Amino acid sequence: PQITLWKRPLVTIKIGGQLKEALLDTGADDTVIEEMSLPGRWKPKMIGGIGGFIKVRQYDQIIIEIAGHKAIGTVLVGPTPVNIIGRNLLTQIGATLNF
Amino acid sequence: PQITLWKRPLVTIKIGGQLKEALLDTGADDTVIEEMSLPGRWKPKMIGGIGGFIKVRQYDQIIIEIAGHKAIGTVLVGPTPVNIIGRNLLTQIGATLNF
Ligand SMILES: COC(=O)N[C@@H]1CO[C@@H]2C[C@H](OC(=O)N[C@@H](Cc3ccccc3)[C@H](O)CN(CC(C)C)S(=O)(=O)c3ccc(OC)cc3)C[C@H]12
Ligand SMILES: [Cl-]
Ligand SMILES: [Cl-]
Ligand SMILES: [Cl-]
Ligand SMILES: [Cl-]
Ligand code: NA
Ligand code: NA
Repeated sequence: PQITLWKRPLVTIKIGGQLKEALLDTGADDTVIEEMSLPGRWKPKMIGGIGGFIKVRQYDQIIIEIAGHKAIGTVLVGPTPVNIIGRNLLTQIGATLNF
Repeated sequence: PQITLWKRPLVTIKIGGQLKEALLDTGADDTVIEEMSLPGRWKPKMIGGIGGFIKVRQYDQIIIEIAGHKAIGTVLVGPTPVNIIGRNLLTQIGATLNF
């Protein structure tokens, strides 16, 4: 698809058997999802942005479906205000910025 | 151009005659720049990012060039960790997300 940016670029994702709404975020290096459980091992990480840092759990090799397109990669889980699909997964679905 | 997302989508901007680096950020509603002086009056605004909310200075109708494209619109000034071009100016330069 071609998504214009008059409004927030929200899409439906499937992660851990759950449907969620998430923001396609070119300014995010990583993918950060609100608290949920995911299977497998994880390790703690700190990520920072406007407002400062939050502690998250880093899960590797997690499959997501993003607007119908499957990807795999690292997902960070923690107290993010918004679910964010960052570049680590946007690349996998072939997303580009065009102007 | 067509910008892929394997690296951060950093571009050169020009504001107040000065070149700066900024991130093209589809997850940002608003454009937020590090401390600098801009002309005119400002208005207060709070913005909420991943670590919580910060105070910024809102300057309206600021001339800004983004990757060679001319925009005139609102710029927020405050303690952001990187200069971010948000949707208010991405729309002015004609940017879309495509996959
Ligand atoms: C509901 O809250 C809002 O809608 N806030 C507003 C949305 O737009 C206004 C400007 C600010 O936007 C953001 O902070 N946007 C966030 C992504 C974002 C968006 C929204 C909330 C938190 C984080 C960014 O797109 C991604 N961020 C990085 C940039 C600040 C460099 S981030 O979320 O902090 C971030 C940081 C690290 C990371 O992986 C390492 C992944 C993401 C905040 C306000
Ligand atoms: Cl919106
Ligand atoms: Cl990854
Ligand atoms: Cl590619
Ligand atoms: Cl504007
Ligand atoms: Na894993
Ligand atoms: Na002004």
